[PDB]
Amino acid sequence: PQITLWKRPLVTIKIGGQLKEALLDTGADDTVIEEMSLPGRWKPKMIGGIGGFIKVRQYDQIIIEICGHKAIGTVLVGPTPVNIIGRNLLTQIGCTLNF
Amino acid sequence: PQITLWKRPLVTIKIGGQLKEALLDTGADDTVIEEMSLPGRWKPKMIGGIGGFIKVRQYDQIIIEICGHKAIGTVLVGPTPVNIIGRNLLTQIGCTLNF
Ligand SMILES: NC(=O)c1ccc(S(=O)(=O)N(CCCc2ccccc2)[C@H]2CNC[C@@H]2NCc2ccc(C(F)(F)F)cc2)cc1
Ligand SMILES: [Cl-]
Ligand SMILES: [Cl-]
Ligand SMILES: [Cl-]
Repeated sequence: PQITLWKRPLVTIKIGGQLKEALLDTGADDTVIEEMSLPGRWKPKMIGGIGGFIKVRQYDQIIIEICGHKAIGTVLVGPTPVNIIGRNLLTQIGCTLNF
Repeated sequence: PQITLWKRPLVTIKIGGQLKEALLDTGADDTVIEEMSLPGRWKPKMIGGIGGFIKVRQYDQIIIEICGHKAIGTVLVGPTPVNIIGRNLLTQIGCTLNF
């Protein structure tokens, strides 16, 4: 698909058996999801930007379905205002910026 | 161009006759630039980031070139981790997400 940017590029994802709405975010290095349970070990991480930093839990080797495309990678879980699909998973679905 | 996301999508912009580096950020509603001098009056704006909300200065109808493409629009000035080209100007230059 081709997604314009007149509004936020929100999509439905499936993660940990749950459906969520998430933002395709080329400015994010990492994928960041609101509080939920995920399998496996985790370690703490701090991520930041405008407004400062938040503490998140880093889970590795997590599968996410995004628009029919399955991708695996690291997912950070914490008090993010919006669910964010970052570059680490955008690459895996072959997402590019074009102009 | 077509820009992949294996690295941060950093490009050169020109604003106020000066070249700067900026991030093409589909997760940003707005364009936010580090402290600099812009012409005209400004208005107050509050934007929310990953870590919380902050105040910035809003300048309208500012001339800016992004990767060689001319745009004219709203530029916010404030304490941003990096210069951010958000959706307001990504749309002007015809930027889409594709996968
Ligand atoms: N309204 C707006 O225009 C707006 C909204 C939010 C932000 S933001 O939170 O600062 N901001 C830009 C931060 C980009 C950046 C930060 C630090 C170093 C390099 C690059 C937002 C907007 N889109 C991307 C970024 N998304 C939040 C975010 C921050 C960090 C990470 C992690 F570190 F994990 F990767 C993931 C997600 C900036 C502008
Ligand atoms: Cl990853
Ligand atoms: Cl003010
Ligand atoms: Cl604008």
